[PDB]
Amino acid sequence: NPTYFFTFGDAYSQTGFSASGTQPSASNPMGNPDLGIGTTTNGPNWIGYLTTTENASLVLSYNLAAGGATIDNALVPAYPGDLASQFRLFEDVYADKPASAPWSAEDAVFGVWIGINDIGNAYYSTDAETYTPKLISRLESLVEEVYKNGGRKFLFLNVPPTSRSPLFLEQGEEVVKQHAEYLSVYNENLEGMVDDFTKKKGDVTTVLYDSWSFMTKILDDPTAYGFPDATCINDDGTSCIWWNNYHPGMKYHLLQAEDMKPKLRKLGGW
Repeated sequence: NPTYFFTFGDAYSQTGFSASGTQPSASNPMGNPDLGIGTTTNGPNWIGYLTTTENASLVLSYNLAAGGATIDNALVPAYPGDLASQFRLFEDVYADKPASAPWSAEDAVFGVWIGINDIGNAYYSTDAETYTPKLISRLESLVEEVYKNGGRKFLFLNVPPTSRSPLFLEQGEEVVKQHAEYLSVYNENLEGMVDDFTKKKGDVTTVLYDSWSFMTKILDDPTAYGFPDATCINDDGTSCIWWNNYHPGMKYHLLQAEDMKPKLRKLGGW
């Protein structure tokens, strides 16, 4: 009946879900905390909207994303809850298909949105062309853990244009440009990995969602989407693209979830 939606990522995805908090159910698909709590948006984020607003059938959200996460602290380090640690939490609690989340290959979707903080911390100190393959390869080996558990449906979001967040705009247009060039190489290598994984496994269902082009379209013509400009900040999450200087608000996240829905039909919950 349900789609079990396990997500992994950083503060663009965090909701504050605890593996010991109330677990997801049909009456409470997010589990914990309440829908709209725990995000960097002032309200629901893209996962809350995909689970409760844009869903075509019952989706249960197990959201392991943690703020500030990089892929693996052995590569670009930041916070303890890196992506590797999120996969370890999955291994510890959900990989064995417990009664609270008795998932199978046909009804589990694994969504990963990572790379914002790897790029944000490493864009001027590392070489994109040789370093981002190392980041992407570690992402692939983490995915491989879930593949060996039996997972077969995967959603990857590429990195949005955080180069044009207020946090980077204030550092100067040349810094925006340097970050954006690094980010573009990361996203190219992400696409190559997802394509190669899909073809080599042969039994997976995958979606690569181009969040970069979507958010860029909004930033390039903000008033067409109800925003006064591409640079203002408002903690209401709706008057501006940006909720704070580095994270977009709930209105942006809703627009993204609505854009995602038709692309996610093949994954079973949309």
